[PDB]
Amino acid sequence: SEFNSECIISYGNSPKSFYVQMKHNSADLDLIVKTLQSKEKLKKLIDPTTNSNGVCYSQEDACYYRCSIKSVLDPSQGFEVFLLDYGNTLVVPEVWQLPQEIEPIPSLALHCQLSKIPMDVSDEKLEEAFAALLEQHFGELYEITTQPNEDETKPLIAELRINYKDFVQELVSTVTGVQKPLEAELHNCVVVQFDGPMSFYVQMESDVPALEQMTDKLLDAEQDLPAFSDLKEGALCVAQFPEDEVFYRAQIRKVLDDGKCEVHFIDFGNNAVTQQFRQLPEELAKPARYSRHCELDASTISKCDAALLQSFIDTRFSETFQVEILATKGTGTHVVRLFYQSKNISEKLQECQ
Repeated sequence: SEFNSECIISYGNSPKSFYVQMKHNSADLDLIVKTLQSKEKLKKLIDPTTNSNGVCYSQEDACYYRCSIKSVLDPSQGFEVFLLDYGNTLVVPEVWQLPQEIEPIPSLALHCQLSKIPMDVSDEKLEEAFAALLEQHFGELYEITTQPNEDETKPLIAELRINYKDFVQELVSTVTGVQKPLEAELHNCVVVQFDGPMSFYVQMESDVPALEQMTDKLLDAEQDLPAFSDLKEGALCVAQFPEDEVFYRAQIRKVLDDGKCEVHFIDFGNNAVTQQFRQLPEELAKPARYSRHCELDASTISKCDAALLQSFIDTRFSETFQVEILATKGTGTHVVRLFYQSKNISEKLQECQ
């Protein structure tokens, strides 16, 4: 299963059936694609049958893809195939063999279905809204949590979250005209590390449970985690924090001389240097970070005295604030609007903050 993992929707008409690709596999897909641009060579499947997996060419996309025969048709027209790493379905005239490089990698497209779908809705409607929302986003990353399903012939049961909003909520909204509680645009959180309006960190109250769990699983499996050696730059792993003497998910920021490095705790959004390093299980590498990097929208940064701001936040370091997300930069940081007890920070500040 996947838990709060970052992904994208490769294919999908309705919320009752769609395909997702994990960012935590972007590495392998990158391989397939490239190691797939390798005409002269070829083959013909093992007496092509159902479930057989070979390759196929797309006139439309003008390229190859890892295939899978869904239906063997009259020779007049090839086969009905399922694109393994996308979820698409084409009718290719001819297949081939699976180059013994790629042959081991499993299909990278997860077949999902929203956990809750709006009762009493025509699919012409559902699919329209669905299609609308996917377009209403694109480029950005979704966050998914799955769980297998009873019927093995059905898609995985998934919960999608885009920009801290429940996908079905946005769905129901789009499907009914119905506008939406502006309160939905705000999200409770705490500022775990403030060092300027262009850069601070917060934890979403909605992620607190997940964070705790992660904190457990680590502690438990802590004792028996191998040592981390390849101290490259930006390499993930667990790493002990001095003042704490605990192991957290971290990323190497600056490799120092010694077996010492500066790491950034991606779950608590703070840095420190440590001697300890241990491998991070893939299981605990799927979930997105739990600390969120932020910067205020320009209008706010403008209307505010960098001075008071720092102070105010210091005084209430453990208090809950709320953030409205305006955009996510490429790096992964959010441009946000900050609020205190629902009043805009820039307003709260002017009148004895």
